[PDB]
Amino acid sequence: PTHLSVDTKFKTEGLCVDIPGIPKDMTYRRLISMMGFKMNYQVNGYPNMFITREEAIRHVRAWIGFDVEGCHGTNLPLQLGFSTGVNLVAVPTPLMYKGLPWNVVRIKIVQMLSDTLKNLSDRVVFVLWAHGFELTSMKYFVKIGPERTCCLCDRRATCFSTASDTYACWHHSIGFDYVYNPFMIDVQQWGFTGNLQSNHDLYCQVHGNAHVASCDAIMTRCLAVHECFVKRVDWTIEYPIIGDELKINAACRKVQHMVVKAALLADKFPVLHDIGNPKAIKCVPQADVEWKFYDAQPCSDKAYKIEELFYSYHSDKFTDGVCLFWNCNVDRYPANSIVCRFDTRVLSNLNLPGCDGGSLYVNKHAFHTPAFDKSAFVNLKQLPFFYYSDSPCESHGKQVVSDIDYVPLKSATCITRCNLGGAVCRHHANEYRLYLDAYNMMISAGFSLWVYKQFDTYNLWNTFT
Ligand SMILES: CCn1cc(NC(=O)C2CCCC2)cn1
Ligand SMILES: [Zn+2]
Ligand SMILES: [Zn+2]
Ligand SMILES: [Zn+2]
Repeated sequence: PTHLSVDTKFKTEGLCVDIPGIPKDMTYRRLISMMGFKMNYQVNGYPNMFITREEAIRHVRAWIGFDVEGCHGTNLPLQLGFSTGVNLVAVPTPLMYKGLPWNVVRIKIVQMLSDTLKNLSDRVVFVLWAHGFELTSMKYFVKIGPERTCCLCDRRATCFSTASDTYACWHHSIGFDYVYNPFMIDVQQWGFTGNLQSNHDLYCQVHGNAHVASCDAIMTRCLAVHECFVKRVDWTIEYPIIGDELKINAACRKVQHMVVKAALLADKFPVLHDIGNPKAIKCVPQADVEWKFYDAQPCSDKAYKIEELFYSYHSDKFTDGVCLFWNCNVDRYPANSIVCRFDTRVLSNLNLPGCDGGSLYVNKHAFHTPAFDKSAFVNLKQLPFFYYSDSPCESHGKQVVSDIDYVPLKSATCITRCNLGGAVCRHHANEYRLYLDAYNMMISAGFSLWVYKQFDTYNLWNTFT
């Protein structure tokens, strides 16, 4: 049980308005044949065009919502809509394109998918709310066959060119005209009552129905993300490394230790309330403080209400000491907090569009995160950049930068004994620059840092006496 059997039943009720008379009894094997595709009894890595919900969740980075609306069907123009916001009009002869024949429409489809997916996935998963026209339009831009590799690299082939008779991945498909061996899933097969808009609108108010195919494509992908990542969560599923995952995660650990150690040194809190990951470890193990942990899994639907996390009778006095919320999304942070909150609006290859303003952050695991809301931080301020270190001023080993290329560091934010004494040493200059790179990496990945209003790095200078 790995792939979806072609002999699995496909429910056809959603298809009968576009395809009247369609048999109630239908398999994927018969549906694919009706779509104009021939599988030829082939055991070459592509057993079915359709995939299971479990296979779709493993390939969420490949998801592209797709919808087709009749403009007027061999005689009528079709409006092809994608969750990228693109609408194309194919004549049989929010970006809205005018009617053009299939031979040019298919070139645009290949360019659009390749640019969207080349840094995300090795494939495309068309996410549908199948009513008929989208399935019967596939033969005009899709070719299938055995699994193949790119003509310029080792990656699996996703495109085909009729001009050259060659195959390419998303990175090398310029000038290609056919989508090759795409995958697809029909959300209607999951058991829903009522139409797409009524189901989507139960969980999301950010995607309206501007009555175009791309709006339906967007809503379909949104509903699928809600079902697979919001109401249902699976953190066991691992996702491949596609970018700066490791550097970002290492930076996150460095920044957390730096900020918490400095808050404890500057304000000397007798107790720290660490709220979040039930598997968390003390980020500052040498700190004198009474460290208390509170279990809260990452919220994927709405941000936690602070009244439910803190109230209903723990140290009980969360007002004593400091509260640490490291990626623990709450509606309104208490004034005595240290906070790391992912900004869902960030544009990156790790952050995928999500449900109801939320985003799907995929870094080793998939985490649907509720919409970023500035009002959650009303009791705090933005945490400014600083580097603090009490370690001895001593270089050690071969230096990365040569003596002639090295410039001594000058910075008001290098909080060290050497900078207090008027001249930053080589070791602290190296560590400052490495820390600044890690910090910038974390910020640019979408993380935002917030702190209690009394936080002042001026209080760190007296820890050198
Ligand atoms: C032009 C100024 N300047 C930057 C550095 N950079 C470095 O030493 C980094 C930090 C340790 C690894 C390499 C030296 N000098
Ligand atoms: Zn390639
Ligand atoms: Zn939505
Ligand atoms: Zn130093």
